[PDB]
Amino acid sequence: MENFQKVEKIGEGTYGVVYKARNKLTGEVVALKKIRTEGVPSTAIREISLLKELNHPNIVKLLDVIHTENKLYLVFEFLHQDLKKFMDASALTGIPLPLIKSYLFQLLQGLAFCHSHRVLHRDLKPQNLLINTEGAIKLADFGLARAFGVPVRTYTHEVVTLWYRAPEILLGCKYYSTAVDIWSLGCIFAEMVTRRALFPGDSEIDQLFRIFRTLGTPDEVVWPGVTSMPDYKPSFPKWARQDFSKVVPPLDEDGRSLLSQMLHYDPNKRISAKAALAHPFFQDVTKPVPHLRL
Ligand SMILES: Nc1nc(Nc2ccc(S(N)(=O)=O)cc2)sc1C(=O)Nc1cccc(F)c1
Repeated sequence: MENFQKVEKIGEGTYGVVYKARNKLTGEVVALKKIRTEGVPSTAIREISLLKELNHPNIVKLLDVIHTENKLYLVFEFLHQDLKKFMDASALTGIPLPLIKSYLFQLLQGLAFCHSHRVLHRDLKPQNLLINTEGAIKLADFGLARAFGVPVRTYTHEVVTLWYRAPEILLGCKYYSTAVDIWSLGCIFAEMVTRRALFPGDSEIDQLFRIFRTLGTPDEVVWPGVTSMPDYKPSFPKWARQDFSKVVPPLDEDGRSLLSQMLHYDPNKRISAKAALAHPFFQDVTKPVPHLRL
């Protein structure tokens, strides 16, 4: 708070506010997140610790961790812009396919790395995917649902986005697998391509039903065990599955086949980040530099 001079407020994470700040000593510009209170569960520091020791080009680097008076500060390397802003800025023309491919490929490397270190992101969304002028994209905000909790909002009455939530989460599964991050990334990939959220739900049930309306109401054939899930209701409407050709035009067939594997209902059939990296869609992958307006 003192060694840092809050330059500007950057956002409202689901755990606290993020500020752009400068280290009045080292002159470095960083992203500082203030964590939301009555003791600060130490159990989380462990989670945090593993994070600082995590080092990969596609994961935002956690520089310093500061615990002081129910207040937990996380100091991250500062990235230039988030993917939400970039997508909005690119809405008239769309992000060029080679860049979409580059970003997806890089995020999959980020996830493959996290997942191999047994770390789950849990809340991937455009707002927490950060980019720089050099063409990189990194994963920020690693949820920390176990390292903290999922009350009702972000921290001060704010509409949490459910658009990228995997169906198994929406159906009440208490234990998520790495597959939930692949689902979220698939939703994001579709969005980059079409310039419209794939499943823009405004409530958990609306989110679930929009998924059902597009991918078809799941049943025991495509998703063994689904009818026994916590929030599953035999009374759910039975919608037929729509063709991907209609869901994500003009994504070429390789892109659509990859997307379909990222959006399989069954967490166990859903493609892994490692396997996704070997998908033919990335045969011609390159690393373009984006036109960023900072
Ligand atoms: N590292 C890092 N850099 C950031 N910069 C940034 C600059 C401009 C825009 S923008 N709306 O495009 O102009 C957006 C972001 S944000 C962030 C970060 O790490 N957030 C974060 C989020 C949630 C939890 C958490 F712990 C950290």
